[PDB]
Amino acid sequence: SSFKAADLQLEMTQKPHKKPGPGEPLVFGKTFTDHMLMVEWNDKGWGQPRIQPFQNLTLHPASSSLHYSLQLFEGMKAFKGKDQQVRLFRPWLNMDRMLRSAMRLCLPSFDKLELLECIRRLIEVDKDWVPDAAGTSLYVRPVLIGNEPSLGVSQPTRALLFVILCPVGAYFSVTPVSLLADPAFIRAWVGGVGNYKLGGNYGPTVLVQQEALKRGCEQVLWLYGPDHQLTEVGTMNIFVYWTHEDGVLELVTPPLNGVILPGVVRQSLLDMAQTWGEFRVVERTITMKQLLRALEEGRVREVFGSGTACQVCPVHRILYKDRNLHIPTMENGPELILRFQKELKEIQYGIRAHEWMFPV
Amino acid sequence: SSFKAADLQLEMTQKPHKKPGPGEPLVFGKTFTDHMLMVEWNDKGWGQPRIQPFQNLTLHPASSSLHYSLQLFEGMKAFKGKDQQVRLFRPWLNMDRMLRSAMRLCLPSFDKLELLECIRRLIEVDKDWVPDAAGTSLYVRPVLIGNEPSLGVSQPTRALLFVILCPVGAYFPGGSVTPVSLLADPAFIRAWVGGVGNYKLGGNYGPTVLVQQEALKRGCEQVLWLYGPDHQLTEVGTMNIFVYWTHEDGVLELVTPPLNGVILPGVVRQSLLDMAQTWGEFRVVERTITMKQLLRALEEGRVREVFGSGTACQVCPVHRILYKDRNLHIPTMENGPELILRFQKELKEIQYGIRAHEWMFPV
Ligand SMILES: *Cc1c(COP(=O)(O)O)cnc(C)c1O
Ligand SMILES: *Cc1c(COP(=O)(O)O)cnc(C)c1O
Ligand SMILES: O=C(CO)N[C@@H]1CCCc2ccccc21
Ligand SMILES: O=C(CO)N[C@@H]1CCCc2ccccc21
Ligand SMILES: [Cl-]
Ligand SMILES: [Cl-]
Repeated sequence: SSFKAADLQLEMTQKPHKKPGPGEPLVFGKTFTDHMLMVEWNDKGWGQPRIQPFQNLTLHPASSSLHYSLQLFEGMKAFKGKDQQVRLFRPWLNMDRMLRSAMRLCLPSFDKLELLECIRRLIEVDKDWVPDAAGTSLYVRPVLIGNEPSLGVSQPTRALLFVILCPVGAYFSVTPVSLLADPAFIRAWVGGVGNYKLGGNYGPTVLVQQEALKRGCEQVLWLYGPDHQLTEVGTMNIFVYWTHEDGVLELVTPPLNGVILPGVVRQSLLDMAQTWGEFRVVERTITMKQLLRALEEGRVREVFGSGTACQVCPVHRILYKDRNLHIPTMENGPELILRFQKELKEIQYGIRAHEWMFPV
Repeated sequence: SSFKAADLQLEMTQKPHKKPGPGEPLVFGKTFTDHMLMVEWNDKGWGQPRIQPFQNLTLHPASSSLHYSLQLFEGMKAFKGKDQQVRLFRPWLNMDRMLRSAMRLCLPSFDKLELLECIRRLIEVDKDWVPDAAGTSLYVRPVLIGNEPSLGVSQPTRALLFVILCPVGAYFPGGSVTPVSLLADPAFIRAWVGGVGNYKLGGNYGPTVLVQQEALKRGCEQVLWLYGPDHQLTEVGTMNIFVYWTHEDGVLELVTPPLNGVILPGVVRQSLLDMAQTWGEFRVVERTITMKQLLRALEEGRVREVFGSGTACQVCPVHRILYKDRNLHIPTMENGPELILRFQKELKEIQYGIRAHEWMFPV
């Protein structure tokens, strides 16, 4: 039995913080807003949600969130249009995804629309924090952690669902990135949990990302299997725009076979391209073997990653088997990329009205 | 750099918890002692270590420990012998394993002998919490977590090291004596080669909860984790698995899976190999074990004992494995269980100070 948005408790800050300075560098995830949502669950079901000042968490030292990684998160954006109106991009898919993560970790179920409403209310209260400068947004970070005060590994009897907000500018995306493609690093496995947005999938990538910087790359290209499938880039889904082995122009991204996180932007790019009907759009396994041949034969136009933070990130170099592979993404416009960026921007900032946007 | 035991600050508690009484059996991991260790790290390095009252943590909402699972833990035991002297079992090895975990997650390094001293100092303060009844001990849980107040996925600039203590009795109900049943379904993967299954990291355990529930639903108490096309037996629950049998070459052997990435290198595991190796009475090997081999060893009556090892259980017999829909009887209890009993007996004598040994670290 879910918490309800009707029952919200508002508690406004006693001393508001000073928003970032216009033009000053908004660093991603370092700056937070005045308020936060917090909801507690226990053996008396969910409690009343509350909007409250950005305050620390008080956890029992045995909290299962900290011992056995009973934690999952989401990530989505609110955009402030010209008319100072704020909109969430396809938040329903994030609520869908968060509930699936919750179940995977035996965490408590909740009503998707109730949480979206509390999020709406939370953003409303802090709507001024939502910046309006070009390419800026409010990053929204929901989290659900276990909070069992016992060392047993078991279905928790207690949990906390909370939400924080960051004004953001950018994360790197007009400029492309280099990838490290080393098969020894494995992000996720079939029958694993790489397809859920659980905190435990990210911690182990930190050292890997360091090795990429050490080898002069900016991101990890997570390979999988003996045929070296391209699964994902850092925390982004991967797309390739190429002329395929059968001479047909297509946009491919790996299918959702377990080792791919089902990105909201990924789906949106699939959706958007289908609607155009101008080229083939497919979900198919992509191997290094295939990418090398394609590059040698000049059939590759663009490689890019997708995700909420970067939206669409061009790729121009992959360090594979100790040798750099050039990727002509930037030579080729990048047309598909710039076109995707434009329409997403038009939609997100309200230029074109669209069912994907949810107004705050 | 590191924190130093010489710099320990002590804040004794002003509100002692009521210790557990008689007719109140110990539930594993639910009862905590009066004090905790706590050490913070940041840009200025490791702060000063302190033993303080058992209290809640105060965490920034963006704490990387909660969003990207920058968390690891340990688990070891303190045993009070008949003379009332308290000893830790091979703690050095837990410190070795904790530092390896920390490096894998880019968390701050520390001096093992310094943490161990702090842990000793901690247990000394809460010495009266250590039970002395047969099969009771004090379970010690160190933890290291990232504590960056930033949603970026990166090497943290702040961490928190803490240690809490639990007086414990048995882990399973009538545990180590009464055997357990296992669900062995190859749909479930605990870890993969090139993953982090060989580190004691929080992230490895949360996904298993649902699987544990599936074993209950199917009438089993534990999960036998299989890996690979040839269904290798990796671990059981949170224990390393061992098989004592007459292998296909007709030689009597104790086998356990090798440390090739999907196996958590348990201290009890390592100890059982050391003990058996030392004895020199049968062949002791680290080798992959597959279901095909087990099925064949069973139908040819070559298996004597199957069991799990780990700090909580110690040595745990298995009597049944449900392989998809085939219910396999494991004759562990009909074979004594002779090796299990021997291991338990020698571990008991070492742990409770019946027989002085270099494996025990006096508190
Ligand atoms: C969050 C995430 C993505 C992209 O998700 P969006 O919903 O598009 O922002 C891709 N891959 C991984 C591994 C992720 O964690
Ligand atoms: C802790 C643990 C073990 C056993 O470790 P010991 O050091 O023997 O207590 C075995 N397997 C897993 C998965 C573990 O987490
Ligand atoms: O939204 C995206 C994709 O561009 N990345 C975000 C950026 C913050 C760090 C992080 C960590 C885990 C999962 C997503 C993310
Ligand atoms: O000591 C052992 C093995 O017998 N298991 C412990 C028991 C507490 C629960 C847990 C959770 C994760 C890793 C180890 C453990
Ligand atoms: Cl999926
Ligand atoms: Cl190892």
